[PDB]
Amino acid sequence: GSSGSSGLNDLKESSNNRKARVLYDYDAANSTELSLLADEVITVFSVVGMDSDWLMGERGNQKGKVPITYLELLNSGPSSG
Repeated sequence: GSSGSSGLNDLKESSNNRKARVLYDYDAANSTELSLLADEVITVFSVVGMDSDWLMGERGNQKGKVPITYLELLNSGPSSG
């Protein structure tokens, strides 16, 4: 249980997070942590207080701490066309 909670009725997709590809399938030990798979890119973002070796990953309508050592921040810009 406790897999989400509805608040208000508003549609606004305004967020600026980072994206990285997983190098190996990780297994979260606790709730705070999230499970990661191999060859999968998720939304990573740093949160106040959080650690440097851990980012905020969002997968399966869930959020937790993800090990940067397992994530490879894909540093690549778009292709102006």
